[PDB]
Amino acid sequence: MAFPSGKVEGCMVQVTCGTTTLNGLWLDDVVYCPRHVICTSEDMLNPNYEDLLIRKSNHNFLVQAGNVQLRVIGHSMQNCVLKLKVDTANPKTPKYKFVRIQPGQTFSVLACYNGSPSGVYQCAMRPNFTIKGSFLNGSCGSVGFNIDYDCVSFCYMHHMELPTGVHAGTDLEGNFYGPFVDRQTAQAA
Ligand SMILES: *C(=N)[C@H](C[C@@H]1CCNC1=O)NC(=O)[C@@H]1[C@@H]2[C@H](CN1C(=O)[C@@H](NC(=O)C(F)(F)F)C(C)(C)C)C2(C)C
Repeated sequence: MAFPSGKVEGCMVQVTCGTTTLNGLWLDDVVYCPRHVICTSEDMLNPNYEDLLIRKSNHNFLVQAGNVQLRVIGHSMQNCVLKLKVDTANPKTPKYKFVRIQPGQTFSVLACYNGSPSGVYQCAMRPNFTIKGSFLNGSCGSVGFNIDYDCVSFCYMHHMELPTGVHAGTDLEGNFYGPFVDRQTAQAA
């Protein structure tokens, strides 16, 4: 069974940088999203993330909660996630924590597109650190979570699809599960 998704739906936003749009997670006054949002299509082949981060300013990021634009007032990189500091705290922020899960453990995924929740399903982390998800274009930044009474444990942010059709991603501190890298290059499970 998947967990009810209401607590997470209220945290989902759309993040756009240039022509690249994906999803972000808005907790308190920070938006978390995959750092490859800052890449053009070309950049994704061999990204120098340090240098791409330099050339972006706060106003190059468009963050929208539904129809409301949120002002980005700071940005930083933590491993493979970007943290955007916004001028508005999310009033729907649940009690939450960030946890890193192990193979064999299950969690719920809230698949989102353009910041809009689309569906909920249960996944299990496989021994090679991949998951058999259902993700299309624009699904990056969708999150995985468990619920402990009233507390949402976020454990997964979505980044990529592998050639065999399984999926890989990070925890919410930006560290990949498994030996994967956020580069459009020869990678296999
Ligand atoms: C995020 N919105 C998408 C989610 C993908 C699209 C198809 N299904 C998914 O889960 N992520 C990406 O587009 C990432 C992103 C560049 C390319 N990429 C990939 O997932 C590609 N895969 C790989 O390069 C591979 F095989 F190495 F894993 C793609 C061929 C587009 C499926 C970056 C930065 C990795």
